[PDB]
Amino acid sequence: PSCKSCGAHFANTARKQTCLDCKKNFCMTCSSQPRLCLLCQRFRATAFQREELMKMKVKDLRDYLSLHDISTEMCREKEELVLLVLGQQPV
Ligand SMILES: [Zn+2]
Ligand SMILES: [Zn+2]
Repeated sequence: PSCKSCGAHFANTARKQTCLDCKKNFCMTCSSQPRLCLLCQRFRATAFQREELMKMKVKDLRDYLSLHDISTEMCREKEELVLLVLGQQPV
């Protein structure tokens, strides 16, 4: 077991933080506040508004989708990444 973000291990595996959104494990320093990792927290803040998502860095959109186990290998334009983020939004 290691942190999905920084790759580090835990001094006590029982203290690893599981993100409620992507469900991966993270450091306390790699998560915040509904315990969420920093990226999932950042995306929730956008309220999943297309315009706000479009302003996000390509790497963040790609990484966020990867954390949610969604492939972006067939995407050629940034808008496709945004559409995938919108598609997996919880309702
Ligand atoms: Zn997460
Ligand atoms: Zn970490």
